[PDB]
Amino acid sequence: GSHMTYPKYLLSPETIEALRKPTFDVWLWEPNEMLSCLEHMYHDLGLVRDFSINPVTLRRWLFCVHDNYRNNPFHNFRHCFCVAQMMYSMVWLCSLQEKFSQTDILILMTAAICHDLDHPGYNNTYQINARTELAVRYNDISPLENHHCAVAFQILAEPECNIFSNIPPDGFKQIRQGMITLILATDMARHAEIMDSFKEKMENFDYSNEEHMTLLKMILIKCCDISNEVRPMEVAEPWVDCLLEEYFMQSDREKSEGLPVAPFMDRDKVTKATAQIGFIKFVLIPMFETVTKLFPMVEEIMLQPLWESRDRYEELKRIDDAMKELQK
Ligand SMILES: Nc1nc2c(ncn2[C@@H]2O[C@@H]3COP(=O)(O)O[C@H]3[C@H]2O)c(=O)[nH]1
Ligand SMILES: [Mg+2]
Ligand SMILES: [Zn+2]
Repeated sequence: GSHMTYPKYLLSPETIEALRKPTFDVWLWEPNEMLSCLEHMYHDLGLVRDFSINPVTLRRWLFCVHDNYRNNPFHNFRHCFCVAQMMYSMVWLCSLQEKFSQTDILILMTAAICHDLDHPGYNNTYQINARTELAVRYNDISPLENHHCAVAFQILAEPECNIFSNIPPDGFKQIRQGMITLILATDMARHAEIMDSFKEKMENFDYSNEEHMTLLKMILIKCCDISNEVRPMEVAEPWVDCLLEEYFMQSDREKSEGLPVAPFMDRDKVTKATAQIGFIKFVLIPMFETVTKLFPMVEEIMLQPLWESRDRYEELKRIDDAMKELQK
């Protein structure tokens, strides 16, 4: 509702406001618009101010991150934007600036943005089983996540992209360690371990305990990474097809190459509805349930849409199953 028309990469006041909430429609925007959103987040969170980030370096860095995301069906730049935009939403929803230092917020946001850089479109189990150059490089230890992190810091070592160039060395070392911990924590193999450790701390949680706070930040980046189904159905739904497209590409390849296949990626065994019912019930709901014990406001904003998505997928499954009753 402005008196003239602006270029798309100039975010409207309504977009800037919408960006603060998990209802934001991530599909609406092209890459250069998404880049403008991410830029706005760094200014709006006070990170440009508190870390003396050169504003032009911020943009060059974002452009370079974008260029180093691959065009996978799921693990692409739009996914990175989702994860970061959910993290941003969490900052406001949970009032994280009351609990976390600016350095922690910087770690959270930058890790979120960087956490899937240069993803090859085939997961760690493929890397390991196929004995790829990556699996060999990283000795079968979270090869993809180690790689994402190493690319992150290769980008940040280019002077014209170094958004940390005005932070003193000790600050840099603190941010580097935090980002490594958080990006490595996104390896889903470690999900049960990290949830257990967190739940231990949750027996008597202490915001001034640095170990407690490291685990909270790992849980937060983990929430955001797998958060799609928290979004409105019409935003969330198209992601599932993207996920399955990547899964099926891998499992087709594994069958062909003579490698082991996960039943959860097998296009013979797997459907949209079956994929999501399990993940929502047994991974997402329980995770957000534990978060909701620190941040009660999470139940209404995030657990509700998950209960809704679960129920809807259970309905879809009934129809899918009937439809297969017709095809023998
Ligand atoms: N079934 C399902 N899995 C998801 C969804 N979102 C993300 N994931 C999984 O969670 C994993 C997070 O780590 P990965 O990036 O390796 O791969 C991701 C997917 O396998 C989802 O909506 N449904
Ligand atoms: Mg990942
Ligand atoms: Zn991811």
